Order: sequence, then structure tokens, then C-alpha cells
Amino acid sequence: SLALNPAVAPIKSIEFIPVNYQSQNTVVVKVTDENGVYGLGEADGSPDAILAYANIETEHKWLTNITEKAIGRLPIEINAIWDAMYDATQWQGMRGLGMFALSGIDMALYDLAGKQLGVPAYQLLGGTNKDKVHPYLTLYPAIPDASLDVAIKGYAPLLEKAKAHNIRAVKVCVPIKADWSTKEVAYYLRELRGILGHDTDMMVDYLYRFTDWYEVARLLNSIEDLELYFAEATLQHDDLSGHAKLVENTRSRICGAEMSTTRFEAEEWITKGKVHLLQSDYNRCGGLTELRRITEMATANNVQVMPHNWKTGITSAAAIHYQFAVGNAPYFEYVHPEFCDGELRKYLVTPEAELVDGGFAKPTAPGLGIDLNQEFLASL
Repeated sequence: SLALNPAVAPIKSIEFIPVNYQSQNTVVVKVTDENGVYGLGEADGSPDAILAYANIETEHKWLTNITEKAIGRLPIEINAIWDAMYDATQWQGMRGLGMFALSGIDMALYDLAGKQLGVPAYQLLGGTNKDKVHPYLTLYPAIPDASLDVAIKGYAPLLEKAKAHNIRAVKVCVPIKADWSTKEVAYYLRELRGILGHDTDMMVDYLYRFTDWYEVARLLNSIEDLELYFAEATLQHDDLSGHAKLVENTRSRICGAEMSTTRFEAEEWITKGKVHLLQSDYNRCGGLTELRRITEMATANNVQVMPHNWKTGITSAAAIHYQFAVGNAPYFEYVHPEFCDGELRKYLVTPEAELVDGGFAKPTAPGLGIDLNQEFLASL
């Protein structure tokens, strides 16, 4: 029989690396094979809690150290390793924090498997027929929570810059500690849309400031003319039935699942929440593997997926590969260096994908196409 690829070597180690910048932070997951080749991923959650979770001692069938079931396995069997890790950690990792850890490892396998096979991550996910992808950029000025005038002035230059770079879509937020009434919020969004223009799609993150679906429906119904792309974090994250109400009583796109984990929670958001779009996060919900299952399910149910993305360059890389091979929507969330502040997001990994005419070209490097910036890490 023909010879097997010697490069697909077993996993030798998995290291969780807490990264704190002096608050911005992350947990880099480095999976190294027996030949010294490694893959990089990252997990959400308090770095110290994640590190502790990653170092627990195995007790029984369902309470196993997360890395244990991955060590020794061939990186190419990402789907099987996912199941192995999940099955062995059900006692404390089926949802919540534990899944963030599993997510980082999953992401790192795509980087490792690709590097071993010398193929970009998106090809391991199925390839693509898109010649380019377009992200929407999440914007937020340096404002303190501020007042209507201050918030607007702060956004203005960011919005003008986005247009100058032909960014196809942007997301603005309603400051959390802002005491604006719902009518003021409507005014706010009308002013921002006025500045931005209608040529560029505009999304809105309400940051969970509401609890009554009726009040939200009134607000969303009154700004229908703004033709906003979607309404994010309108109601509390556990209030799935409330989101269904918004869907049933407004003509806005209703998002959900930003903080969720697994395809199981995603399925409930689809059928019970009736949401138009899911925002399950790369480094929270189960990685690219779970995002693929989630998206194929979503497509069958006429639901778009734009994974939440607000970490470092590691997740931004996965996001581009995701949009090329898995994405089922016109845009996906991306945080760009020239459109945000965050040393960690800017310097942790290299290189940074070049945004051309508001879009990204197909990745050309093996795996996720990234590497750690050692000088930066060593500098603490």
C-alpha cells in the first residue's frame, strides 16, 4: 500500500499560556507534535481560571484533564479529538468555562494539522468558492459611560474613517452606563446613521441594557427607516422566549448566542429564540469544529452566523478561515488594528492579514498562518 505522510505526527504536548497586558488578556493554547511543529489557538475566560482548569487531575470517566484525551493523537483527526475531549470532561466542561478551554485546543489543531499537511486551515474545513470575504468592523471610541453628544462626536471620526477605507459594514454600541431613555437611543442611532450614510451596513450592540421585549420592540419598530442590519444583545441572554417575541413583533434582525457554548445551546437559540443570527464565539463555543456544525444547522434553518470575535490576532486569523470555508453570511465580526485600541490584539501574533478594499483575500499560509511574537511575550 502507498506510504502514509510522515509529517502527520502525534501530539506531544498542550500548553495553556496566560497572557496579561498591563484589562486585556487571553490564554494562548500551544499544541506541539513529536517533531516540534506546533499550532496556536486561544481560549476565552479569566486566564488564571483557565490555566487552573487546564491543569486539574483526572478523577473519573467524566472528570478528565482536558488535554489528556488529545495527547498522543494525530492532529488531523480534529473531529474525533473534539468528541474525545468533550466526552471525557462532561462532569465540568459541557458548558461554560470548560468549553472555552476546549475551544482553544480545537483552534490550535486546525493550525497544527494545516502546518503538518502544508495546507491552509480553510481547506481542512472544506475549501471555498469565494475569492474574497468582507468583515464588518466593530467600532467604539474612547469615551467616558458618556453622554449623547460626547458619544456621537467620538464615533464620528471612526465612521468617517471606515468610509474612507471602504469598509462594507460597521457595528456601533450603546454605552452600558448610559442613562439614555429609549427615545434618546433612537435619536442616537439616527445621528450615527446620518453620519455613516446608507451605503454602509450598520449593526447595533445594545449591550444587554433591556429586559422587557415590548419596550425593545417599540424602539426597534421606530427606527425601521434606518435599515439597520441587526439588533444585538437587546434582551438578557437567558431570555430566549423574549427574543422570539422581538422576532414576532418587529422587522429587525435579532441576534443571539454571543455568550453561549456548544451546538446544543445554539439549537435552542434557533428554535426557541427564533433568532435570525447566531454569534457563538470561536474561543468559547467549541472552536471551528463546533462552529461548523452550528453553521450547517443554521443554514438549514435560515439563520446566519457571524461568530463573536474580540480577542487577539489568533482568533482574527481563525475568523478569516471560518468565513471562507464555513461562513454563511455576507459579513463576519473582525477587529482591525487601525480601527481599535488594544496592544494585545495588535502585537501578540504575526502577520496581520491585509484588508484590501474592505475585504480579505484567501489565506496562503499553512494552518492559521500565524506565529507568536516572542519579543512581545518576553516583555511580559
